[PDB]
Amino acid sequence: IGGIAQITSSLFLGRGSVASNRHLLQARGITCIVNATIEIPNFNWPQFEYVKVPLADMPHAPIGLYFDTVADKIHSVSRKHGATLVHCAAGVSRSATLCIAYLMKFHNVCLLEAYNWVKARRPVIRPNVGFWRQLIDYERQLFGKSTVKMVQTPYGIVPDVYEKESRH
Amino acid sequence: IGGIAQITSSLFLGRGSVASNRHLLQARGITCIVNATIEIPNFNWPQFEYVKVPLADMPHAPIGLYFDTVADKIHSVSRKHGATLVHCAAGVSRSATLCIAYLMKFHNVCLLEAYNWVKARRPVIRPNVGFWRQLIDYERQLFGKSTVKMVQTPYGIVPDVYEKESRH
Amino acid sequence: IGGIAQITSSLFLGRGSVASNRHLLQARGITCIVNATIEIPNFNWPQFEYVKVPLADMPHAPIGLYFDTVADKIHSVSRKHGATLVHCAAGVSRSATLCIAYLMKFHNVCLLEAYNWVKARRPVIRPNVGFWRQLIDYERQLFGKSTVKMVQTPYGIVPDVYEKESRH
Amino acid sequence: IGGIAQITSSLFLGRGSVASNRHLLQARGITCIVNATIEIPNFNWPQFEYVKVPLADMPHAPIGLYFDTVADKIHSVSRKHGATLVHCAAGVSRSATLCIAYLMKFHNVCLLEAYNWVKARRPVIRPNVGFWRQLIDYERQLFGKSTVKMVQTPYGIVPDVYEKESRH
Amino acid sequence: GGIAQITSSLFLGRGSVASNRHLLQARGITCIVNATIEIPNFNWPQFEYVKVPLADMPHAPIGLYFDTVADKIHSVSRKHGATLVHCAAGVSRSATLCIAYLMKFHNVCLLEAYNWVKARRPVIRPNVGFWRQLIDYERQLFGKSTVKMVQTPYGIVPDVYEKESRH
Amino acid sequence: GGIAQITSSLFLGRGSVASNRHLLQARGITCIVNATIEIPNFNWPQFEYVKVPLADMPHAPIGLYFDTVADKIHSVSRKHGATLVHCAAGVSRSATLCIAYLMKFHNVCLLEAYNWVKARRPVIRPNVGFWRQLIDYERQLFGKSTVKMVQTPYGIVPDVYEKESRH
Amino acid sequence: GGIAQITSSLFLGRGSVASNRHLLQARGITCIVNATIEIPNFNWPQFEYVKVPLADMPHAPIGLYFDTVADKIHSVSRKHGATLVHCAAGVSRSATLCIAYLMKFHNVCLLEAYNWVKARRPVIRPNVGFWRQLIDYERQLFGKSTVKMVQTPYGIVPDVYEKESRH
Amino acid sequence: GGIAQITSSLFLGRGSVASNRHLLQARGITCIVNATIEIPNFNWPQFEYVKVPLADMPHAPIGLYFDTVADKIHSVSRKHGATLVHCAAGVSRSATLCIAYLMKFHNVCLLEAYNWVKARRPVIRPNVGFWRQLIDYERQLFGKSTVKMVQTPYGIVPDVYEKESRH
Repeated sequence: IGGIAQITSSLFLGRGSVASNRHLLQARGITCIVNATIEIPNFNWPQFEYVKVPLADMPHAPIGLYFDTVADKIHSVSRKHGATLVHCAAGVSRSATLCIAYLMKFHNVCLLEAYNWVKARRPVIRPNVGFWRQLIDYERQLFGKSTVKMVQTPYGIVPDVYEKESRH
Repeated sequence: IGGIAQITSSLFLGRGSVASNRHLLQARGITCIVNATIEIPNFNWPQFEYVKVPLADMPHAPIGLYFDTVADKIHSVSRKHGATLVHCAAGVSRSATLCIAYLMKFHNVCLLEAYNWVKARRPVIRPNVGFWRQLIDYERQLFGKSTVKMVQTPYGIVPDVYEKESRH
Repeated sequence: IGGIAQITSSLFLGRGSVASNRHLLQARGITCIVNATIEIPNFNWPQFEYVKVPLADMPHAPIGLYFDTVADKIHSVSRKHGATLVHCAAGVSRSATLCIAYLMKFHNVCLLEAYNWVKARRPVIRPNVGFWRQLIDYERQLFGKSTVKMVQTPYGIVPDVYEKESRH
Repeated sequence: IGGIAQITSSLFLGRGSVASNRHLLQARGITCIVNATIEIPNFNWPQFEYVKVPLADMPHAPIGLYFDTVADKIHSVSRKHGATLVHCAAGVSRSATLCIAYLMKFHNVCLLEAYNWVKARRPVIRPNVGFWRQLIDYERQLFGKSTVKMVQTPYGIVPDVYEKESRH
Repeated sequence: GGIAQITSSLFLGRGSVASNRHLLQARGITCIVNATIEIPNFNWPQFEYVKVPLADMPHAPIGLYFDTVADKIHSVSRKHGATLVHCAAGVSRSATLCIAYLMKFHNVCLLEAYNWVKARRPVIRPNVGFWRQLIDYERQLFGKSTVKMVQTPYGIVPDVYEKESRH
Repeated sequence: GGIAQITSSLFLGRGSVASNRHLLQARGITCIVNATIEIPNFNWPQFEYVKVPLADMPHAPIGLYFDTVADKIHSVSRKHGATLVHCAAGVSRSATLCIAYLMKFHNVCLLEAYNWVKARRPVIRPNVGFWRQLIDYERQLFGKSTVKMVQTPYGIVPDVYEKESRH
Repeated sequence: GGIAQITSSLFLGRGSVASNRHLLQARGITCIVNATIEIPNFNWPQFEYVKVPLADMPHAPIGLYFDTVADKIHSVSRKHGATLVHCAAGVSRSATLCIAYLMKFHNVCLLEAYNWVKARRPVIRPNVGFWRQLIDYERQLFGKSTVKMVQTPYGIVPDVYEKESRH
Repeated sequence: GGIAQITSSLFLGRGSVASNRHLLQARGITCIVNATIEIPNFNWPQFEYVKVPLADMPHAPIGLYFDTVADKIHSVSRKHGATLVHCAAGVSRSATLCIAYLMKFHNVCLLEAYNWVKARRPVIRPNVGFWRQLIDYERQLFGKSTVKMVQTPYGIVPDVYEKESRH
């Protein structure tokens, strides 16, 4: 289905549009919805637990303050044998960033691998550059070293992966 | 009901969506609607008095310029035995900020208590960081001291309450 | 009608919503529509001439580059015995700014008077602070002196009129 | 039709609204859709190939990182005897910028000519000032010299073409 | 010159006068506040030195010394001594600390305190960041401000600088 | 060197020449404008001193002194004296005030006033913020500008600096 | 003064003491780290010189020298020599490098390392950018921070400066 | 020291060596490029002086002098003379102009030109803004860059500074 992708057995990433499709989420065994937007209200179906993370998709939004709490929630739900959908509006930046943070913390994968993991399943992902700065700091906190660097290009400072992609 | 919360006997906070539900507001004895958005037009039901506060939810929006005027209006309406709904779009930042300012001015509660008060009723509230700077200044004007400080984290400068929340 | 206000015999200001109401505009003798938004497409009724001014409502949007061209168009239409609607999204910032510039250029009124003129008819107007900087420069170009100053408040730098309003 | 313009035999520029009109695009022989927005989901008709370029219309969005890849795709499609629609939301900034970059790279035209080319067909185009900085750099990379300069006006720094337009 | 008396127990000066023990002893100075990072205390035994190691820059957080320096000048005054607050030019860093002192211990508003120091030492010109910090300190002490930052074509400045430019 | 004549009653210089009374008296100088925070007035009795305590920085609001300094140079000229406007390097602060004077009292546009001072003292190079302020002052005086700020790969500069880089 | 001992093999100082070979030889100094762009190494044969050509500015990337300078002080110590780290004022640049050294080689947290150097040389006052860089280096070494940057009315500063302002 | 030879006709130095005519004449120097605002040309008759009145600051538009200074060094070389490019510290301003010269007239990329000057004068350290400008100039000359600006915990720097911090 358009607008949703499976990342792990207990974690899905999506656009806000899929978040109100009760049947689609039940079909995936989704029990918990993390709404990583300020601007989309929770639909509030009784079937799901809802967690609101009220951030804008902006480089200075302090999304990192939710890295541990959302990652811990995804883990808690999984250990209780449920599954989580982390959604934003576009399924591009806010939700992807939180999924990448979760993969690093609970799947022992570096930031480059965590990006490639999510990107393999949802190729449209594109965390904003501030979110990248925050992910890089979090990676350094977890592993004591970084696998993505911010680099200056003629078009702005971006993670090196974006520069590499621009050259095919 | 989703999208509205009672803060005091004469003050409610909400999303813009509830603002056009005449029956819902009448059921709460609401007589005055403060529309704290630029982008949502007043529905203009004859039953309510309307006050437009045309701000964007942005850290440099000078929301503080409305602290006294909106707080005074809420107080005026209450003393005339009515009730006010302060709404924005998401019910997260603009409206919450104005309600917090009102609680400090007319309920003699410090900024930390005023935040906790609104947060107990509407847990999704999350004033943006600029709004926090402005609330902290207003608190200092009212009480000559502050109960929330802006602190630098790896994810940006935020009020200390957000940093504390990030550690559970 | 909600969302439209008459400023002069040949100039109206509005929200984008009124711009597609053919009957409402015909009732006012409107012959020309200035769409001061990037994000709203022209409805394109055959009855009106359309002018697109594709700006965002942001303090660094260079709205001043349209001061002379839009003001000249309003004047041209008026001298051809028609009338212009200048609309944006909210009828608060972009359209009001262009109307204020027109009043200064073709009605020989200073910036404070031009603001008060539009504000008397549409009290919700609130040009953003960058638009204010640009209006102040344009006023200085026209009259060699200014009647509004940008002042620093605890809540940001704003035109003095906003600070004055905050104290009732 | 409103919201779409032909730039070359194999390249069209549009608003997102036209992008879901299967019949309109088939009528133009469009085989590939480049969706240059984060916020509009691909409609996904089977008849078209879709390419998502998930950028916001903001001066610091690093749109330049897509100059070669989108321009190469337009060229690839054309050489395979198809045609591409590059769309954004408003058909003003993101899509126009990518079309201008393509014209420089594959039609051997300088930046001023490439702008005038697109502007002749879709007069509402108005790339944001950051996009202009990026186009100017790309022009310099391609030709070793520039035909548009950023200039400071009372209303902000803008490409010289915008200043020239403001004086009629 | 390079030295001006501000109160009976407070002098403001340039760095040049700070090491001149005869000049300082003739005014009953017992305490030297060196509001510079770049000038070393001479450390004559007869004076106590307090170093305030700040640059003359708008973001130097000089307001963090308003209470500590004001309190020291006051303490020294009460002990029947006198303080010299000096910087390099006697224009900005030292002037700002003296202004803060006058507000805290002489119960005058910011406008009056600035006018007082300016009358005593006409070259004084706190930098615009120091003015922002003085304005906030005034609001803390009195609950209102008597100088506002205003935008001119040449930058945001305290309104007193705008007024001075037209006279 | 370190001193250049700009008009019959106006000289521009480096700080080094400011204290040389023989040099100044030989040119009939009666007024010294010290456009520095960091150099103290020497205060010879025979000259009147005006201090303009600004740093050579783009955000220093030097434009607040355009009228006051221009008016003083004019007043001194009308009294048959002459003024020296000096800074430290004789490059930026003093050059900017002289340019402003020429526009106000010699009825020349900014381009002409810059070319005039540059011809007299080829090292002059107002900082880019001072240029922004000069441009605004020109627009105030004449209602149009003759120098524009332009973006180059090396920063935003007055177009005269861009032109100079290609010749 | 202008020189303070930090450990048995590490001294911190002002530029003034750097060229005084008798003073340095009396402390067994064999290595001079000149943490300034603006002071030239004197180059007496008997000392090895390392230049760290940074300004005392918040965006100077002094953290790029934390490991290299810390490692050199350690190497010199292990060879039974001693190092002088000097800047101009002995306040910010040199203090910051010494603090970084103490964290890396003396296994103390940032708060303790700052308190240590401050106890030895009370005038020390790293600039706020250097503090940001020290905080990040602390987090790299220990996985937690013991000093936080906090907003005050006078600017964002390390919490230790806020605490000092109230005592 | 304070002087280093870069090519047969180009020397780089500190301000201190600029006035030493014997030192300069011994190297066949006929042209002095003074890349400072703050040091006055000594103006010995035997040398031609070119002043480049820039501060050592990241936003100083030094790139506007890349072609003019490179061309002058080349012209002087072709006339069988030699040029000294000096600043104050011989670290940043003069180093940057020399690097630009090597790219334009010695057909080496930015990495090679930096390595060349650094080998000759190990203290060199262009400021980060000068690096941005050098990178753009390299791209203009060659159509590709060999040094990239990269974010470290201590700021955005040329990758060569990041590499140096780990060795």
